[PDB]
Amino acid sequence: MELIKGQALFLELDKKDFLSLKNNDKNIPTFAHPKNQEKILAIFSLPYKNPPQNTKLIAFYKDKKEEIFIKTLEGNYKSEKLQVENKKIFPPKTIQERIAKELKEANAIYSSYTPKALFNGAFNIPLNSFITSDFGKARTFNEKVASYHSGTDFRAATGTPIYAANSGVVKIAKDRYFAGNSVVIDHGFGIYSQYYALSKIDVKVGQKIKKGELIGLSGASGRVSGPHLHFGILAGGKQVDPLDFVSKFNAIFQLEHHHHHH
Ligand SMILES: [Zn+2]
Repeated sequence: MELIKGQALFLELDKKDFLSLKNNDKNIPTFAHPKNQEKILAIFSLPYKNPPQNTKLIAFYKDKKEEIFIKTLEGNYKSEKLQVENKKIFPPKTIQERIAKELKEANAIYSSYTPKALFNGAFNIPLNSFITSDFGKARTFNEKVASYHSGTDFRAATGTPIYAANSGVVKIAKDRYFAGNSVVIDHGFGIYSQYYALSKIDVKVGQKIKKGELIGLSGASGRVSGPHLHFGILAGGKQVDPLDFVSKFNAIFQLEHHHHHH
C-alpha cells in the first residue's frame, strides 16, 4: 500500500488467531472494526519529517505471519525554500528549560495508551469556520524539510467559542511554550486532538468532555499571523494531517455512538 508522509491510515486485519502487530520490534495496538466482526483495525502514521522510504509491518498469528508493505509518498504539500538554512535558534536558558520540561510531559502523555473508545461516533469540526492555513506547509533548506505546520488553522475572531471535536478525557489544559494556552484531549486508541493559541481555557486536566462541549475561547490576537484556532491531531504516535485523519476516522466510526460510563 501507499501513504503520504504526515498522514495516518487505518490498516485492516483478520481477527481470528491474531496475536500482535509489529514494526521492527515496536508493537502497534489493535482495536475492533465496528462494522465487520471478523476484522480488527490499527492506526499507522508516517512522520512528516525524514520518514522512511518504505515500511514493512508484520502481523503475527498463531501459526503464520502476514507482511504489510507501505510505500511512503511525498504528497503535494505546499513548500518554500528557506533561504537562511541556519535554522538553529538559541532560546534563553530559562526558555530552553521550560520547553524541555513540557516536551518530557507531552511525550509521556501521548504514550499512555487508552485501550478503549472514549469518542462518540464521528469527529465534528471544533468550530464552524474555515481553514486559513492548512497542515503540512513546509520550509525546506537545500531539499530536506526543516520545518512544517503540524496542525491546521481556522479563522476565528479573538474570543470565538471552541468545542471538543469528539468526546474524551482532557490531558493538557495550560499555558505551554509555542502552543500558548492549550487543550489536549485523549479520545482513546492513541488518538489525541489539540487546541492551541487559546485566549481562555474552560476545562481542567482529567475532566470528561463531551463532543461539542465548550473547551475554551479562541485567541492568538498577537501571533505572527493574527487570531485563529490551531487544531491538531496526534495518532499513531505522530502529528498527522487532521482533516485527512478526521475524514478517514469518520468513514469507519460515524455510525457508532458512546456516552461516558466511567
Ligand atoms: Zn497553526
